[PDB]
Amino acid sequence: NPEFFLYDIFLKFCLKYIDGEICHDLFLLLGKYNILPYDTSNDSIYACTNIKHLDFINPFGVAAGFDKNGVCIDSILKLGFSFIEIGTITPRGQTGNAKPRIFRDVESRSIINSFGFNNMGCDKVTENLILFRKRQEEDKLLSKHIVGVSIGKNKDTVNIVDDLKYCINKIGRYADYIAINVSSPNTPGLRDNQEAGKLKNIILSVKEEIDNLEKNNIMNDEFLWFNTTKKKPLVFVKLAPDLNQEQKKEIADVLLETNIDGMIISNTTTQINDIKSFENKKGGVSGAKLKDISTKFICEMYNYTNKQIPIIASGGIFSGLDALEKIEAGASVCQLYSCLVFNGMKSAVQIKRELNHLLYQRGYYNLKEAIGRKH
Ligand SMILES: Cc1cc2nc3c(=O)[nH]c(=O)nc-3n(C[C@H](O)[C@H](O)[C@H](O)COP(=O)(O)O)c2cc1C
Ligand SMILES: Cc1cc(Nc2ccc3ccccc3c2)[n+]2[nH]c[nH+]c2n1
Ligand SMILES: O=C(O)c1cc(=O)[nH]c(=O)[nH]1
Repeated sequence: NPEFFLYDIFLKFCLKYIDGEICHDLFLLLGKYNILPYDTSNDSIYACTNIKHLDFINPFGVAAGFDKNGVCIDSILKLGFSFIEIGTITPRGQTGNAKPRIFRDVESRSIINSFGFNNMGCDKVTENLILFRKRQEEDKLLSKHIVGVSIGKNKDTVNIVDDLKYCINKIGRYADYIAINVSSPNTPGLRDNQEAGKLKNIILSVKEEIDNLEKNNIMNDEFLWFNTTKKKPLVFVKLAPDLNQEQKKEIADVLLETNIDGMIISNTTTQINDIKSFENKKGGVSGAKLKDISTKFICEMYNYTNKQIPIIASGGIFSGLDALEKIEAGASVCQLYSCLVFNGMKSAVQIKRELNHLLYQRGYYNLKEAIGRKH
């Protein structure tokens, strides 16, 4: 397969010599120009999955922070992913923290970043997503692919809820689901919104603004929800792994009380302090070193919520084996980020095949039968 082969060489070269932020922006640009490879294969019917009435053609998507501004949605999806989470976006554009702000360690397959929500802002990203949605209805390869939107707050915003409401009113119509980001480590005081009291008020406000989209509209649903589901976006919350047991219990109760549609487990961590090349660096850590921590977090929340809240897995997923660990722990779907950095354009094709072979040799009829089996 020549196209993937050439890109693997170029990506390995880029890893060794070129700055990480430069690399990421380079490949986003190549995707914008539509010169990345395609995965046009039919996905196994036995690896499809869902979160409530939200259907995924396969269980692998791209996590938030990868295409922050929705400039590259088509090409990333056509690598073989069933969905992508754009953002995190904020109402106003931000430059983020000072460069350099992302570093990679190849041997440990780990990353550390201190971006601080650099993004073009809700208005510009909304225009980008609208353009995608128009392209989607004329491209055979984009049908049934899901696009979620991660939302957060500007660095100097004091009322997070005011920022979340603004983003929902601008972009909610074009999103299949909304991810509430209260777990970034690179914006001071954001994670404090995971406290049960603050979190509950945030979720209810978010759900209220989404419900208010449908009200005061004269068109049929088919023209209000310009997304993939043609329904109002589901609501997820992304949690950080840096919490004590009691905090995790209180959060679990809030999710059940508010009837949230799902939880993303998890964001980056600050606990990792054994990566030599990162010892002087600032930010949250991604990649392999995060896998075990995040998989445990999945098991815990699956228990604390009594299996009632669907889970989106994020953290150190590189192989089909890694994916099955997340699924057997309680996850319904998996998100990749670091895998794309170190494995390149073949990440989706490769990991989908590995998971299919593993579901068979493990004696599963389909993916859904494996959800939560470890417990
Ligand atoms: C450079 C970078 C930027 C990220 N930006 C976001 C973001 O904007 N919003 C978010 O919810 N998570 C963000 N993340 C976290 C990832 O979405 C993901 O949850 C985390 O990296 C763990 O996945 P992984 O181990 O497969 O990389 C970012 C991660 C990295 C490395
Ligand atoms: C070599 C490399 C790539 C990369 N980012 C990638 C990888 C894969 C992509 C596929 C499609 C579109 C954009 C992509 C961006 N990063 N990121 C942070 N360091 C780093 N190093
Ligand atoms: O924008 C960032 O710096 C960022 C956000 C986030 O949610 N997670 C992360 O690791 N970095």
